[PDB]
Amino acid sequence: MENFQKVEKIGEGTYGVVYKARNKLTGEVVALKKITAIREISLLKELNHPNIVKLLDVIHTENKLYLVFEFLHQDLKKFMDASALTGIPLPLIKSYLFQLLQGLAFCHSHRVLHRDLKPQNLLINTEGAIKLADFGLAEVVTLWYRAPEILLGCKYYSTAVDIWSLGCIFAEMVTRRALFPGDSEIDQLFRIFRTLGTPDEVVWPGVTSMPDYKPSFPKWARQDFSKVVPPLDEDGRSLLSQMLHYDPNKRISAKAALAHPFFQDVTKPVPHLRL
Ligand SMILES: CC(C)c1cnc(NC(=O)Cc2cccnc2)s1
Repeated sequence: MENFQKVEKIGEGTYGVVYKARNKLTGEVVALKKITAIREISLLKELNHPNIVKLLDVIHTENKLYLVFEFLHQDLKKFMDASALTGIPLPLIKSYLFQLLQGLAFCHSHRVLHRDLKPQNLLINTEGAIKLADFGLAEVVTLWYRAPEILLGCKYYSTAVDIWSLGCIFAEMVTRRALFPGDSEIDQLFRIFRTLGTPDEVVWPGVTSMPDYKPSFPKWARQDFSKVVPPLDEDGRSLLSQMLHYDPNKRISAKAALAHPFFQDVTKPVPHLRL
């Protein structure tokens, strides 16, 4: 747009393309994303929290829509890829998890869901902050962080879907491998079932009456969490287990998760970021 000078292409998305850009007015360095949306997006402009990437402005113009965001220098996917020989130190993982849970507790209190949390939409800065990006906005779309209720075809899913996605990210930080790297919808589902056990009416009341549930799904037994995320300690395994409960109603809320004993000794480390 007239008021912005493109600096470089950050990336490419489900909807549109993302540029690092400078405001010739404010001097401001921002990220520009080019794609009843107007009213929904306007509502996102007021959803302000230290752990949500600030939506600065919305520009509708020429049947194109531009979202102007706060710019951050790195995403968690890149930071995980760069930290993979060493692993992200546990106090930083814990700090990131806690902050994201704060962000989620906020948005969820306002009945706003992210719906597509993934390392790529978690942005970090040199100060040790992490932020939820592309919030309430909802190449091959990644399935790896999708909650089972979405995969089984629930139309009216809840905030719990974000807790699921964040649990998957927690596990990946800890182990340095994706928890459930599905490359199709059924592969994603069956990867979950192979680890967590095929769900049934005992652990998830109503599951067998979900739109895409099939009685023909193979019945796999649950694995122990000790095997899933070693060497994460008993507090973290406990918390992760609660974020990965099948029944969205049993699944821990962000607000309750913040009170979990895992965070008794949370601190805010500085990451080593090479930009
Ligand atoms: C669209 C909006 C949510 C964003 C705001 N800040 C962003 N930063 C990066 O994607 C990280 C990055 C990648 C490549 C080059 N520079 C920064 S994305």
